[PDB]
Amino acid sequence: STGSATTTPIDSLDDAYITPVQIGTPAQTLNLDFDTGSSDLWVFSSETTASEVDGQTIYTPSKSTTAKLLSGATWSISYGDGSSSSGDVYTDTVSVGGLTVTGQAVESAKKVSSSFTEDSTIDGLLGLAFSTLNTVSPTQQKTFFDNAKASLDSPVFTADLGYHAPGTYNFGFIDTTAYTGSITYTAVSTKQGFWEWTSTGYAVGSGTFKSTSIDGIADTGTTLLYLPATVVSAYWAQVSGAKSSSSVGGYVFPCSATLPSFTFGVGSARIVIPGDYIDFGPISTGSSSCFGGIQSSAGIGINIFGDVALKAAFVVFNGATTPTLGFASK
Repeated sequence: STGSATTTPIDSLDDAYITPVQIGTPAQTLNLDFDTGSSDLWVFSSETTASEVDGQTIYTPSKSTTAKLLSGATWSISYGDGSSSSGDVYTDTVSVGGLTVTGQAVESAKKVSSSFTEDSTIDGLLGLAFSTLNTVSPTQQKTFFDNAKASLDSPVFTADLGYHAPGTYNFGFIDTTAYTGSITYTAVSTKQGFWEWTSTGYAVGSGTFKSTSIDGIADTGTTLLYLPATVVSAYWAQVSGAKSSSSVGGYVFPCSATLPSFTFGVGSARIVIPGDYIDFGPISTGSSSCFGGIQSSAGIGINIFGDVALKAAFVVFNGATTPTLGFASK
């Protein structure tokens, strides 16, 4: 089997991407944030505290003939940005882009933090990291990908995120028309439950490539590119007037700037992030200070190849017995 679904930015900045997902019988379509940095499929639901719902589409298990309470199971998750959610668990039929999993754990939110409430466009998350990170207790549950894997034509999914445009998540096949050149594969460590890999270096604009190992995670659920302070300083030093602002929470730059590109290494291959991808616009409405899309990972504890990086590539998440990651230009 295979699946193919379009993923669409939630706003003009590509802050996140939503992908329609069918849950239950008859289908209830919710728009979920596919997150390769976590491993829970959770949804706004008929159980979510009413004051914490503001415009989201909810899953109502009582209206699904295939929903079953997973008795005694609870979940609770906290994300890197400080947001969180928790609740109980159903199993139900879940389909993405024509690919169906029966008995998928669908984590129903009883509580969500303010950041989720405030984002009316995101009806929940669909985790695509390794199932070892799943938070369901006392019986840990598998991700949609892990459940689908055996049925897939090939044990892979791909992320093809757009810059200010829709893109695609495919399951079970590699669309050879979706990228240019060849795909370069690189080793993954699953020790922390992430799609963790080591970039071979970077360049800023037309500058020389610096060969240096940068361990980080491929994380579709993180907006920006978070790299070591040395690398980030080298980037922003090439932008007149750029500075790190503790009051704003990172590097800012004059909105009048033209940003240089940023290149990262994948083995001997190179992925180029155009400068425009690094512009996250005014820090507040009407400001002439703009927020940067490359930020320091210092104090996160891990480097994160988030959407800013991933949307510059066609990315293969290879879930074979020995997982690997592939990157191609596009």
